[PDB]
Amino acid sequence: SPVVVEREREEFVGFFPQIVRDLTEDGIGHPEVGDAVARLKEVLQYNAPGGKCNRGLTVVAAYRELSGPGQKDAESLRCALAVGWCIELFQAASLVADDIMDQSLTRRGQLCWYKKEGVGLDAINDSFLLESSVYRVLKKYCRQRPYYVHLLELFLQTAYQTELGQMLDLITAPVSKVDLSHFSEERYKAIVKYKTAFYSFYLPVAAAMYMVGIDSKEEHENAKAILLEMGEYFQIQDDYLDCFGDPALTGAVGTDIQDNKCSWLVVQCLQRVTPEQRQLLEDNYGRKEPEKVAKVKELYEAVGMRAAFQQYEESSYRRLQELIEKHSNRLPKEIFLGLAQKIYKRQK
Amino acid sequence: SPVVVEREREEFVGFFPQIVRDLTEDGIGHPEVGDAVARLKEVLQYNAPGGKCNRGLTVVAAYRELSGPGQKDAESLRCALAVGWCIELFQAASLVADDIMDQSLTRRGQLCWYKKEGVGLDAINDSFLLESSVYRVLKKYCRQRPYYVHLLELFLQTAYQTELGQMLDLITAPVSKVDLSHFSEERYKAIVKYKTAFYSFYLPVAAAMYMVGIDSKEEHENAKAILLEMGEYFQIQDDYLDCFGDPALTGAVGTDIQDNKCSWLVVQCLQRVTPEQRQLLEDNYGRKEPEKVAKVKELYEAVGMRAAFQQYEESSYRRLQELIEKHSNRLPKEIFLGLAQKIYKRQK
Repeated sequence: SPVVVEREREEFVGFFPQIVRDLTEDGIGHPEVGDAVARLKEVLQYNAPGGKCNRGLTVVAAYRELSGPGQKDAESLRCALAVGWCIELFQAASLVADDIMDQSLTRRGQLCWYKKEGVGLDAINDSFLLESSVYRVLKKYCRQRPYYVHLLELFLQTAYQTELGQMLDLITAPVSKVDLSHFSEERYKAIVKYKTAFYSFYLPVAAAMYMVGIDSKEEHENAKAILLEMGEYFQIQDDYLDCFGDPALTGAVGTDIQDNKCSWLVVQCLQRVTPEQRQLLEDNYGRKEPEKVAKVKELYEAVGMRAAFQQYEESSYRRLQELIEKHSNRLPKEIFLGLAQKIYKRQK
Repeated sequence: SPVVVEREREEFVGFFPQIVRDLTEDGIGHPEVGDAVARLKEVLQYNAPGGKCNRGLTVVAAYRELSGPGQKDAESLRCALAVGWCIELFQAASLVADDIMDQSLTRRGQLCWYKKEGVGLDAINDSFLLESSVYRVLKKYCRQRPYYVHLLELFLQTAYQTELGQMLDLITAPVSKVDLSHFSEERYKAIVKYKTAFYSFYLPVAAAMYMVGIDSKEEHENAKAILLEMGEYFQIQDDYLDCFGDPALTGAVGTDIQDNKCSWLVVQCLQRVTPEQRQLLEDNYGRKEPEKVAKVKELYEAVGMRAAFQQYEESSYRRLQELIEKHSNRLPKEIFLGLAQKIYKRQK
């Protein structure tokens, strides 16, 4: 529901300064480090805010579907928000780093933090601080709570998992050289499982689970199961909406495949190929040549990926509705649905 | 004692593969991420090992001075080592990053990991993984131990503190522009308090304190007090031994002040100056010009820093022997001494 979804939406956003005061307020006037904490504010404000928040929001919603009448005090509700901005600072720490290693230019419609003159390679250390900001906020909100260690272990573990998916990516599709040898489906599914799925789906729900006390191992596994198919499919749909999409498109409906970006479409091409066609690609693909690009998509339409998407889309839903069944024994399905109802949109 | 000091020394080093198997063994054959964990091994082996180990060693020694007959099982002893290699992986995560932001060339007599062809800016993510390796090892060795959360909180907090000292540094002495305006004593003392003191002295001892159960807040403060003067003085002596030293010098007795490096010597010059002399510097200092450099040190000798070092040296010892008193009420002085007996060497 708009009315509700929005309300939650706005309560989240409106909480940012708070996290901001948290992180810096007392640091701001320190006779020693005050200068540092002062640039920290800037980094925080430049980078953290401004995305969609779906990720952090997912926590709040989840706790709301999980908590009982008992646990809806205002305090509890603030931790949910706090714990929410945590995934939000986590992701920002990512993006910053990631922009340097991709030598990107823009993000969130801003110029990449590293590109800001005077900054540069210092952003290397800023993503580090953004990272520890995450643990500062938990110590501040969750320190005396039965689930503190779990959250700490939760965040840390996913940090690792995602860094490997990042690592995988970085090896597979090196941003200064084409080579489509390494573009396998297992590898794509694997780049996707670790670089975003874990922190984008599982993490948010897993945090609300432990916060209501569901620490059952095999309950984190029922969760991990459904959620990870969601996340995979989510990646895939982005990839699709990336080139074959437009109508109402989530702001910037621009692109990239000039940056030899290993995507499901690409992988799906390589399977419906001919050595010749492969060569069509092999050469061109990963190019910032207007004409070349166009041809590349001729290729995709040439092979009809437009169809395959709808083919895949039509399966993911199904598998989901089951996986819910196989996995929503103990936890409220409303969660997975809600989550799902805003993922599956489809756009062709 | 050589016999003992060495023994501990060698027990530490000989434990590395172990940490190494820990971190990767099961990652090595994963159908999904195996490739990643495999490069992780390389990163670990390239970077972690090979320094002096004083830092990690300090833990082992400390626990040995702290534990009672009860806690000297072999298991306990392994955690001390494990917990030791942790500061060692912590520092490596640092150095890697730091080499990129200084655009350094060499380290530990190896070529900087980022400089290795094929690597590059990917090292950005490798220092991240080196970082999470630290928390992997604690979860593995300390997870079911009364002091687990403290250690986790300990490491995380210092990670932050040091990142600010790094941040301070990066702003003060920007590696592509001279400006000696920002070279204050309070700032140097502050760059030193956060970028190394905390993780190089306090962290090791603080980890052995909590491991024997000394979690008393004001006992971490008695510790923090003495140790931080040690660390400061340690920095200062390096700075000194940097230019005015040689005889037996800890391997490479080369240099840097070509990289406009904010050091105690420099700061100490600016105080014994003349606007003219300041100009001698202002221009030259931070140069990779054979002749220029020489002149710079004329300046330091010109002003006689050779004397001031010995002046300062002669105070640090004193203040120490007191600070021990003011602070070694509850904890064994042997610790601070031992620590100290291998710091104060002096070299002129």
